[PDB]
Amino acid sequence: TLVKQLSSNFGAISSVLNDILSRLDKPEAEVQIDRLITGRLQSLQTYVTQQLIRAAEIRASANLAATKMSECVLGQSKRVDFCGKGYHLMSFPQSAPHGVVFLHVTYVPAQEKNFTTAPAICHDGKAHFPREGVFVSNGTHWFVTQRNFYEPQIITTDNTFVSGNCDVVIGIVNNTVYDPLQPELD
Amino acid sequence: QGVNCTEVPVTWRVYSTGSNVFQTRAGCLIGAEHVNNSYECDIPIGAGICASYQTASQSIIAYTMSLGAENSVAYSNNSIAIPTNFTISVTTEILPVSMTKTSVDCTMYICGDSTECSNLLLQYGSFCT
Amino acid sequence: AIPTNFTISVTTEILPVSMTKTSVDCTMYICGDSTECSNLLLQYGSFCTQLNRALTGIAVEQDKNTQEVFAQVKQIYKTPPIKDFGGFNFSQILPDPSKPSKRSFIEDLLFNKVTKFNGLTVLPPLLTDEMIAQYTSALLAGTITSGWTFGAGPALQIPFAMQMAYRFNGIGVTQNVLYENQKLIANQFNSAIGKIQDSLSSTPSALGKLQDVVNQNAQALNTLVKQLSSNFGAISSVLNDILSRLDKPEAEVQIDRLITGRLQSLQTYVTQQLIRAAEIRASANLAATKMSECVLGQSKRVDFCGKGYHLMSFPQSAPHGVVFLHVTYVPAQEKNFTTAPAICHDGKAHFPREGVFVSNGTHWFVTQRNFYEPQIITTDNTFVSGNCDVVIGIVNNTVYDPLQPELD
Ligand SMILES: CC(=O)N[C@@H]1[C@@H](O)[C@H](O)[C@@H](CO)O[C@H]1O
Ligand SMILES: CC(=O)N[C@@H]1[C@@H](O)[C@H](O)[C@@H](CO)O[C@H]1O
Ligand SMILES: CC(=O)N[C@@H]1[C@@H](O)[C@H](O)[C@@H](CO)O[C@H]1O
Ligand SMILES: CC(=O)N[C@@H]1[C@@H](O)[C@H](O)[C@@H](CO)O[C@H]1O
Ligand SMILES: CC(=O)N[C@@H]1[C@@H](O)[C@H](O)[C@@H](CO)O[C@H]1O
Ligand SMILES: CC(=O)N[C@@H]1[C@@H](O)[C@H](O)[C@@H](CO)O[C@H]1O
Ligand SMILES: CC(=O)N[C@@H]1[C@@H](O)[C@H](O)[C@@H](CO)O[C@H]1O
Ligand SMILES: CC(=O)N[C@@H]1[C@@H](O)[C@H](O)[C@@H](CO)O[C@H]1O
Ligand SMILES: CC(=O)N[C@@H]1[C@@H](O)[C@H](O)[C@@H](CO)O[C@H]1O
Ligand SMILES: CC(=O)N[C@@H]1[C@@H](O)[C@H](O)[C@@H](CO)O[C@H]1O
Ligand SMILES: CC(=O)N[C@@H]1[C@@H](O)[C@H](O)[C@@H](CO)O[C@H]1O
Ligand SMILES: CC(=O)N[C@@H]1[C@@H](O)[C@H](O)[C@@H](CO)O[C@H]1O
Ligand SMILES: *[C@@H]1O[C@H](CO)[C@@H](O)[C@H](O)[C@H]1NC(C)=O
Repeated sequence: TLVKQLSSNFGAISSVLNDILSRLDKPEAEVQIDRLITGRLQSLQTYVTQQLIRAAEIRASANLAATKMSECVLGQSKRVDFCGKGYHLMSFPQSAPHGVVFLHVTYVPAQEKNFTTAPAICHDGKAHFPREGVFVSNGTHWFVTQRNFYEPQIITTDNTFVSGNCDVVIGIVNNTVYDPLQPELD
Repeated sequence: QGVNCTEVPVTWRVYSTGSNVFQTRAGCLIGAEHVNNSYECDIPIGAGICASYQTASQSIIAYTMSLGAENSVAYSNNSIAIPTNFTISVTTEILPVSMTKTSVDCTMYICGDSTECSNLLLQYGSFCT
Repeated sequence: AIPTNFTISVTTEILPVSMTKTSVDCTMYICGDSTECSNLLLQYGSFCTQLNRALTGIAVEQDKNTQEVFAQVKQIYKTPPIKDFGGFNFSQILPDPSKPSKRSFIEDLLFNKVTKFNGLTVLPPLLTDEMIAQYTSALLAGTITSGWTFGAGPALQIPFAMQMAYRFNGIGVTQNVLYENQKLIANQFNSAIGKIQDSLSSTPSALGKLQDVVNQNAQALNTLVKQLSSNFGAISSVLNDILSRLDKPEAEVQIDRLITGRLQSLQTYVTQQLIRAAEIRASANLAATKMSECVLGQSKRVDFCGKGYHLMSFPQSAPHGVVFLHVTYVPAQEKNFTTAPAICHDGKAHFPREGVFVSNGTHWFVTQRNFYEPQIITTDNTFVSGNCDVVIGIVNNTVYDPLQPELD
């Protein structure tokens, strides 16, 4: 666009300076030239202004790319959807002609099952809460499992902690919590 | 755009015909067949209206777009869903980092080799700088 | 100092997302329907084309901005017909099904508080207010019924009270604190929402950030139109008056002066719109970031999304932007306790596990930071490393071994 503007002839008799100078006696040529200078100077100013604005767009992108490099390649980000959909594990950069390409490796949950749950287990009047897991049931037995992957464990005193009584908890269920030392102590 | 279907008489007037005329908030749409079936956004028109080519006998249709499949979570006070498996997904994210670096000799652009022109460009002070 | 109580605070964050999709017909603005003026305008090359493209590009971005902020959910999730979230009432932020155009109560307020052309036209957005409301309600339904799981992959249902318990763990406060205070927490939450209604309705500047965008664009156009009457060094600002009065060779001079002035005025307008568009785009990028990190998950970034420790965020639509209701945990009613980095017992240095040692003046306990729930100091909530002669602030006490009485 910038180059083509040179042929515009911005109100002048000709877009070509040599034709203006050849055809005219000079006093008029200066006027015809001023018209071309004004238009051509305006064209450069237009070009540069747009380049400054576009440069800002790229700068912002580069700052984002640099941020991603630091947080997704040189570490493991916990920012949701910052480094791909799913739970971020790692990423690998690849170069590109005028930019960077990130390959984001994420963990995505699949094949969920529906379990019955509860906030706590009532054992001998004590409210047992899970440690780093959730209480689930298959309709019969209750188990405790890590929230993000079904891997049911027996509910024991090593998988829970005790706070208060069982009257305060809204949806507590009755069950037995196993003490691993019971068969060794008695 | 912004034109009522009452206007646009039946350069060219080939596509000013009737039958296939649909009034949208975006303007008068001619040549597309409006349907009551929603679909994903294809060619956006505006105000929820999109168009697509349906091969339905290989013709352009207009519709109100769907925002995605409907779903309902089986929520209860005692039901939890837990994944038993997982997949490792790899996605690609593309970001631009830099532009082509250019510079322009303002005198060469404006005046070139014309001395009679470069002597007038001096009257514009520092603009070139 | 350790908190003994807490409050649930809900605050509003207002962000612009998009501008009115304004477009200007360069040729018409400058020349109207004058043939002579149009022919002269052609002598200025591509300037007209560039201006038309610049404004077109902005309009496209305005839809892109909206799409990135709101369309972050693959499916449109609905809430159950029976709303039971453990005492938490979301009826003021969820759509009212009896009125099939809503736009929940809070959204309804936002849309009420915010408040003949020459080549100048306005295009509608691709996403209508109803569609935005549907995306927003989908996000709320997901957030409420499946926590953040729907933002990672499949939506996995979970009881709301349990969801909150997980969000408390993210604060550093043990689950039992929520379950033993569930009624209190739900009540504080519900009251906080009621306060939002009054805050938005009462304060006229609450949505100023959105109104400012509207006002700036309105001024830009009012200015652009007024420039048509400037008469930039011509006998008349009206092209028809020039053409009806002067002969060709003289009219051209007067017209060229108006073309230069009007073209310059339009270029000025467009340049500013590109700069303003960049500001709005940056805002949209921030809003989209917050949507992902505050609504589709639990952010750990300080003061990123409300003061206090982040729990939840509930999006609400607005005319040209998004409103976030940030729910945070704020510590309250702290007490002064005596502390120590370690306890000396039988020459051993005992350090706390995920807690702090405190004293009430006579007895030492292990407490939870950000809440205060003193436990007996035992081998189950402490660990041993090194001897007692290294730690500077170490105090002498007894660590209870819970197995001792089982054996003896
Ligand atoms: C993944 C799945 O099947 N979830 C089912 C749901 O489809 C059904 O509507 C609901 C009521 O029976 O029970 C859930 O466990
Ligand atoms: C309803 C059901 O599946 N119950 C089974 C039970 O029969 C089995 O003995 C136990 C083994 O841990 O696991 C439970 O989930
Ligand atoms: C933990 C919990 O709230 N369980 C509720 C129970 O309180 C309620 O009485 C019943 C309907 O009558 O529905 C259950 O899901
Ligand atoms: C959910 C449940 O089983 N609750 C039982 C309650 O029915 C019983 O009456 C009480 C002993 O009197 O012990 C509770 O654990
Ligand atoms: C100027 C004009 O034609 N306005 C039309 C009106 O005549 C028509 O009855 C109405 C139907 O919705 O739509 C308006 O845009
Ligand atoms: C909801 C609705 O109005 N559906 C009608 C459909 O019953 C009719 O067969 C069709 C004819 O083209 O037009 C649709 O708009
Ligand atoms: C426990 C289980 O079902 N694992 C399945 C495996 O059997 C299957 O062959 C594979 C295919 O990708 O996907 C895994 O999640
Ligand atoms: C232990 C304690 O003081 N809890 C107070 C409660 O008594 C008070 O009613 C409520 C505000 O209504 O704020 C809680 O922090
Ligand atoms: C502040 C608040 O949430 N008030 C709601 C009220 O508008 C609603 O009608 C009622 C229905 O149970 O539940 C209350 O919690
Ligand atoms: C939470 C608390 O008790 N703060 C008190 C403070 O009010 C008092 O001015 C200062 C001097 O005695 O001692 C602090 O422990
Ligand atoms: C943690 C600790 O060691 N605090 C002691 C403080 O009790 C004592 O009063 C002060 C000297 O006056 O020296 C500090 O190092
Ligand atoms: C300031 C102080 O009381 N220091 C005593 C130290 O003299 C004693 O030897 C040790 C037990 O061996 O217990 C420390 O608390
Ligand atoms: C410290 O807590 C214990 C708890 O049993 C209590 O008996 C004791 O009186 C308290 N001391 C002070 C100074 O409050």
